[PDB]
Amino acid sequence: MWQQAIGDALGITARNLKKFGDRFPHVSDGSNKYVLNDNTDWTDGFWSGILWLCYEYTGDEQYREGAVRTVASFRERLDRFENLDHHNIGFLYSLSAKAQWIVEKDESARKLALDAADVLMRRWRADAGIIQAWGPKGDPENGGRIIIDCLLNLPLLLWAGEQTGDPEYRRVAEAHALKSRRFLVRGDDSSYHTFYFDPENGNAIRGGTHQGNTDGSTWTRGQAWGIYGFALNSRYLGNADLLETAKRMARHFLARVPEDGVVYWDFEVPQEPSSYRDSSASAITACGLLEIASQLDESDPERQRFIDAAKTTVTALRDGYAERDDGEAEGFIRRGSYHVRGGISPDDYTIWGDYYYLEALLRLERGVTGYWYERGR
Ligand SMILES: CC(=O)N[C@@H]1[C@@H](O[C@@H]2OC(C(=O)O)=C[C@H](O)[C@H]2O)[C@H](O)[C@@H](CO)O[C@@H]1O
Repeated sequence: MWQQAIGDALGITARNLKKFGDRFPHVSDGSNKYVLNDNTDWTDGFWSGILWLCYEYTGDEQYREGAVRTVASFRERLDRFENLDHHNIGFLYSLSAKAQWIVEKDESARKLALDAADVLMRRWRADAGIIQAWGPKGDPENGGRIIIDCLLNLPLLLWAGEQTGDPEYRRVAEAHALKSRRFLVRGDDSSYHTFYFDPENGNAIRGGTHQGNTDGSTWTRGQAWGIYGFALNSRYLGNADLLETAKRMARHFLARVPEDGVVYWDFEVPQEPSSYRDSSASAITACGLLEIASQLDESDPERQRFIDAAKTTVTALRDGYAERDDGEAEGFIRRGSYHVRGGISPDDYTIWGDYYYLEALLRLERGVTGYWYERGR
């Protein structure tokens, strides 16, 4: 039921590794070809994650070799602090270094992940009680701004805390998760993309976005980050409130899935065929649904409902958005959107969309849960 979908991803990935060399895919821009970078963006870890997933599925060393090479690249990136002045250190190092530790217990990889966690820890702003999303400390406009995607960067910190025994990691992570729950999540179970607080005292200012249609709309990838993010933090923290929030956001998302099963870029714009989609939001949500289900009691009827929703989502992606390995295509699923409002790759491959699509497939076919936490954690 999932073997052919995975087959195409494996073939595309093998072809990509040879063509990309040491470079990393980010997004496409109007074609079936990925635009590459020299490990300088916030998405490079997704490539590493894809390679590790392919390796876990096949046992084929070609994927391992590629992943190991990206890990070496990340060692270099960390040691010269290249473009790491943001909270996406988790996206970058959980899926590469921590991933290798999870896959084969590589000690050097574990150390690299820990070193990265250390850097991310310094993004914490005591006076605001939040992890600064972007920019340097005291940034005039982003000094007290949190983004919902930060929830997916907390796993690196939580994992490091359990590895070192240092309670500060869990302390800042839970504080940030709870603050996110109170101010980023809305009363109708939708969510704001970002939220601003007074850098001095941490007072709540306003919710807003530069990506969603409007400050009060519902950017689908944002909602998706919330679904998977809150579920990942709930697992680590054993916090029933965060799990409940993940479920609430999931139901809100599911109630607004269009006819073909894959979401538009924002729930509050006309849900019309000519509008941009965001297949990556659906891929992320598929993973979040499975993560939520994995935390529910087997006697909870909603558990299977979420598992079925995830399967339906992956099937919808496979049927109407997945690329077949035709020897040319470089992405797994079409129609992801990076920055619609900015006109940046609004109908393209997104490496994160590809990673989550594959993670969902590996979860369904092999029970492989990605690299957000230890297997059995
Ligand atoms: C916020 C930041 O540090 N940089 C901005 C980008 O923020 C990233 O956005 C996304 C996303 O699109 O899903 C995920 C990451 O968690 C988040 O840090 C933002 O995407 C771009 C515009 O697309 O502006 C900044 O680079």
